[PDB]
Amino acid sequence: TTAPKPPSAFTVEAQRRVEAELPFADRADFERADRGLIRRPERLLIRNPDGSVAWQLGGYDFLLDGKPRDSINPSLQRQALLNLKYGLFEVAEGIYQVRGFDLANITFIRGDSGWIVVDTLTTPATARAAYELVSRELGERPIRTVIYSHAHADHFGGVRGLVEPQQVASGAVQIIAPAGFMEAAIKENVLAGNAMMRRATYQYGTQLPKGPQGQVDMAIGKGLARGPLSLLAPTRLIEGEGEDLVLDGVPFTFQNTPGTESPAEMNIWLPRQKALLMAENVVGTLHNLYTLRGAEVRDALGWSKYINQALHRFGRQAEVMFAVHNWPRWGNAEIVEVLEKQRDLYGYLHDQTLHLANQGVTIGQVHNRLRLPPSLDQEWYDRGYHGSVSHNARAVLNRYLGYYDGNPATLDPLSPEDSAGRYVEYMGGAERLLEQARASYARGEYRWVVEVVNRLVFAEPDNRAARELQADALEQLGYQAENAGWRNSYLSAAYELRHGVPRDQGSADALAAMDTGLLFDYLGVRLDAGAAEGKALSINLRLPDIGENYLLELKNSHLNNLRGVQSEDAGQTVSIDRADLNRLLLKEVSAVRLVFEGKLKSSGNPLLLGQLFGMLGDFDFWFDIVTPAA
Amino acid sequence: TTAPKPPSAFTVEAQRRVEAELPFADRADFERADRGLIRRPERLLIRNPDGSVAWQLGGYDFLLDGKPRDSINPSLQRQALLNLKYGLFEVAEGIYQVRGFDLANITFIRGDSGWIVVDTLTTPATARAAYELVSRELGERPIRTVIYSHAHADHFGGVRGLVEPQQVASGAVQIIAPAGFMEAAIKENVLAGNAMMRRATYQYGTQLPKGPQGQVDMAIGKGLARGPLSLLAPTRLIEGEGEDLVLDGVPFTFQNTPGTESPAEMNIWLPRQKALLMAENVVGTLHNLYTLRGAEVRDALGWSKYINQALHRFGRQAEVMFAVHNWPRWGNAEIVEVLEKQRDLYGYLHDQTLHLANQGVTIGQVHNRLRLPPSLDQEWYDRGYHGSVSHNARAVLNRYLGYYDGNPATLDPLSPEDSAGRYVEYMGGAERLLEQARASYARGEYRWVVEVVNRLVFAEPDNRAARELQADALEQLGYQAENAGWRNSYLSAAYELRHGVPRDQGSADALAAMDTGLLFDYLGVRLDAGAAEGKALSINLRLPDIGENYLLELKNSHLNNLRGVQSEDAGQTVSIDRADLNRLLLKEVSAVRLVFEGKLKSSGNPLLLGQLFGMLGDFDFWFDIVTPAA
Ligand SMILES: [Zn+2]
Repeated sequence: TTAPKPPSAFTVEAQRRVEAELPFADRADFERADRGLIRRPERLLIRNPDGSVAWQLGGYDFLLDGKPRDSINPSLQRQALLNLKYGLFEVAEGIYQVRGFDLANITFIRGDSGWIVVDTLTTPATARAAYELVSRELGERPIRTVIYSHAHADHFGGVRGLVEPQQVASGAVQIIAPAGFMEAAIKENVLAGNAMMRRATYQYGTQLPKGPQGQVDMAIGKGLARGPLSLLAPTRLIEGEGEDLVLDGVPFTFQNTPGTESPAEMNIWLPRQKALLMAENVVGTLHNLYTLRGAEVRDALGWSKYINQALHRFGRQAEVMFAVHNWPRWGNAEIVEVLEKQRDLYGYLHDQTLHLANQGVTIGQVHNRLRLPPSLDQEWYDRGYHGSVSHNARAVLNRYLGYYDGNPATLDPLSPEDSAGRYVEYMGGAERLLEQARASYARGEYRWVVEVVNRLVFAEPDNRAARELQADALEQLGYQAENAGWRNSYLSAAYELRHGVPRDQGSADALAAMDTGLLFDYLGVRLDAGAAEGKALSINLRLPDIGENYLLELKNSHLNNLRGVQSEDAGQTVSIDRADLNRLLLKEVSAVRLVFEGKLKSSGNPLLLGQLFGMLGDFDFWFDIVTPAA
Repeated sequence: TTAPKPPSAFTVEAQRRVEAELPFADRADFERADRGLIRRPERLLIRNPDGSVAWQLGGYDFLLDGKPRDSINPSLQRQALLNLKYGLFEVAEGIYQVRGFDLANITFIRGDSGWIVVDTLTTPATARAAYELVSRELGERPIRTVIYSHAHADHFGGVRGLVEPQQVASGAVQIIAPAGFMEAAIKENVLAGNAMMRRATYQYGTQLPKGPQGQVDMAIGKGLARGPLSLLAPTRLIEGEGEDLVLDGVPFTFQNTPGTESPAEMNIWLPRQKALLMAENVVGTLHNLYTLRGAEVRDALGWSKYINQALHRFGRQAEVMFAVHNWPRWGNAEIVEVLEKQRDLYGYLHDQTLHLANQGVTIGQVHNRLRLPPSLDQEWYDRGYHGSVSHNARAVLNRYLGYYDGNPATLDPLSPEDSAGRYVEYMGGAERLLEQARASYARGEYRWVVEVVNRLVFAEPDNRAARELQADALEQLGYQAENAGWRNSYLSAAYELRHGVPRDQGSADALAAMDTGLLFDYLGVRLDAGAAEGKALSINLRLPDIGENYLLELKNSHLNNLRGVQSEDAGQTVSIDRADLNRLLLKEVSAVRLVFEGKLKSSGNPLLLGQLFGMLGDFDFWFDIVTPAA
């Protein structure tokens, strides 16, 4: 059947073990999550300018229940309720935080005559709503200082919700960020963008229903708010290892931690109330060293060090700690213990992975073998909600040693769809394979069943019996999975196997921020080698509104973009502004018109730039994952 | 049987396709390789001070034939037999190179009154041997400038063979290197060293005999010379993007290319002779973006543009090009097209991998589908000798998106040894799996056979029939394998599962160079969680011969070093020098003498440091790869 099955007896008993060993007599996190609530809006609906849904939490009503459901992991079910502790919160003399608007939090710190703000959610609407609440609840104050904690969309993404560019241009509003902020913001999210996003749909569960048979939590969040993406340039940068500043008469102490959530990130220390804002490093869960989305593997060793530096600099004198995702801690003894265990967590994760790896434990091997120590294992903020011990362990191994396990058997393997054919024949034809796979499904051997049947799934891309067996084999792992990404992934996969892929379905300031070089590297990725092959050309560009001068070269099916140098024996010369070249590529205007406006001047052959853009292709967003290409 | 089998009818057929499509007509590389020979010693051996072999070439006599052997790839033979053109070579007025004394080359540049040297090779023996040859061939001149091209052992490894610390300390000898050299030099082959080196045994073929049914070449050189490792610190660093300098009345122009072969690396331009030294960027082959030994993936994008910048600054005026591994090129028209294609090669790899990846292609597919264009595919320096299109392509995908293919079937798989049993049972189990694999082996489905039989190999670790068959299947791929690492690996694997794993079997300068932080991280890696756990301590180090102050902490089975800080309610304080803490760790001396000698000061409980070092474990070098743990 094409509909979610109930949990198996093995699945329920697995949920019993999670509740058995792992200690949840201690619900103190709830006690800390509520506490200091100012006022909780009873209905939450946030709306976009175009009219669509940005954010809504009535889809999660079913968790208010306070009753265990064995289609969800009871540890994840905790973290789900604790992220339903939404509303506006006291921390501080002068320190308040809005929460449950959006995946991230937003911090409001009262300057003697205005607001100082950390981070802007994910999209303008969520930021608007938060600012209107803060304004309505504790008096209307103008925002004067905006702090990007680090380069990630959920934190900078709703900046024009709060402020207009003219307010920054007048010098009446500050924007502060850790050095290298712009660099980090983009460069990731770009050249492998289509793949990451399409992969992400599994991780987040954009497909998913919002029920006990579906999405429940995003672990640092309920989920990601969904609208446009804003970004404004940092006026000030926190260079070096950190800086102590005064802004609207409030003392701040920034501490750079490059390499942790992000390549540019910093922790904030507020002295006259002894509050420590630990950024995305220290949060209510084990974080991703390697997001399943697709990313460069993050440095867990430097992550641990920078927590340890943060402990000795601040932890002693800090009596309240809080973060950009999730919810604060009070009493310095609790804070110190947390920071110690968080430091040692990522450290243990790094050191013991490499310890095992050095005894020849493979990238296949390790996740099954590496198990946490009781002291770390047995606190909540160390549970694999966002990150996971498993996939973080093989991320670390992958970072140091790459993908290749060591065995040459796995060195030049066939594509799984080409080897799928054989794997089926060998077994016993298609249907013998089925009933022993289905026998091992009755055993409770689920994470075997997924690996094996997946081979038949690729051999037989339309075999209903294979697809919907694999589906409820996967979806059962999704039920008992503690990790949110894992759950959402297993369920999004099953949903797609059963009901097919969606047949039926960027942001300006990101592209404006995007460096000319990087943009043209993305154009070179987009290039079609079929058109390419054999041809060769040389285009000069002049971009006067940024003042940068590029040289484009095409030989051997590859495009090459070179700043600020250009040969005069080239094929064509082009003169065009940056902001309108964006407009051209964003597909808001045509080129011919740009010519008649008097801002596209060309000498030499006029046709090369035309052909080149003809050689550029595009990528189908909805490509298959759990099946071969249809 | 347990001996190498001759090639199959499919292997020979494959070797004759290699003859067919590749342009073997043009053997120009041979007359370039021989070009400028001063004298070729008839009989080379190089010895160590201890008395062992450092380097020979009498093992490769079989390739001086010129007659095709289908147990080897004909393109690999070609590259092998080109790398046998050893001896001392002229390049231009005042530019000389020694090749075939080690994996690398060593360059000698005529100053008006002394030598200027680039690279010092694997070990002191080989370097000294080269300097003696240069002396008695063209006159004994003193070396007074040493240039490390980049941070890699095959280039800096034999520095002590040329110069003493005497001569550097006086200021009579210069050591020049690109900025970030040393740090680059170490951190990489450290924390995952044991793993990296044991894996390397396959890649290099340290076990392998040296025949047509064994090791043939190392692609960028015959193999690696094998003695001690020497390292002397850089006196001056090339900072920024580059620097133009004069040494002994000779003009140089250094161009930094950080992120290629190495995190710290530079191309050298000699304007008088008009020659271009391109370091490890442009060589006689496609270079690794990911060494199979195990490393973080190299940035191919930056590689391509730093080649393009070199082309435009030098290539126009360049008249002879040469490199640190292999052999030069003459005539600027050739140079330019080489640099064009080399640039466009790495750029095509990077771009079209991501093109395919953004179009939905997984890590398990890309290598099969990505195929080079004719212009690049057909030239010798673009052939996958050292690197390979296949494993480089997956490395790029792995860099941007990590190991996870996308399918949750592959998310939480079993360790192959745990799933091995079931793969056997339910193909029908051990012997009926065997004959159908044999049936596949009779077709020439070799790279299938290796994957499937390997499951049985892990299920049944001592099953001769499985391991011998797998060996024959593996080695026959190694016969056809154009890539040298691939050949050496496939063969090394086959040898190991045939004859078992060898039952019967560090550097000072490196360890003195190794940062105190990094060292203590490696200690933290070496920690045994078993002993550790539950325990907690706080050691407090003073290191006066370097003047650095460290705090060691142990909680939650994890060790945390921290410089420039130390708490005065710690557990135990210690004062000890670097140099003798090295001699302690290296096991040159015991701690007790080091006390009585008068260099070990201890305050507070003095037992903690002793206990901590007790908690430290160690790693067996010879672990199993192609079998499970015996
Ligand atoms: Zn976030």
